[PDB]
Amino acid sequence: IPKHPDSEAVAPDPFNPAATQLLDDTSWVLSAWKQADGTARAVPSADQGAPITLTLSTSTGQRHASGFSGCNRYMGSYALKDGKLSFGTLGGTRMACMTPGGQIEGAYLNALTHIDRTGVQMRAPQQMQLVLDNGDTLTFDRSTR
Repeated sequence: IPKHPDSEAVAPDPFNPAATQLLDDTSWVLSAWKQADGTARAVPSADQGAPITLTLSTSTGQRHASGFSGCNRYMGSYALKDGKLSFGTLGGTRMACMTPGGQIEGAYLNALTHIDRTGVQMRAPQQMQLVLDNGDTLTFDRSTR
């Protein structure tokens, strides 16, 4: 039990809202998911065989998100407002990968319905960060190819 660290931090918080209006032709990969209190969940790292990716583009001709979330691909529409990324009716298909990083599709979609906060740093090295209405947190890398 050393001391407290003392106070050596006076500055504004990271990310910026004048960035969540460029979230249209971008792509990002989820690498960590924290719970609202701070429990780092377990997620499929890219070494594990089916990482969690997101792609935003006019890939259908329309503003349609796509990606691989768990071991099942997802899709659906989106919209930009309030410094956040709202989604429409998302969904995917019920394939089976018998894995903890597979079934997490269910949880992941349940976190696309609650976008009450949103972090993006378009400053390189770019890492987006979604936040839920509970306070839960999802750290994404940018992935441009």
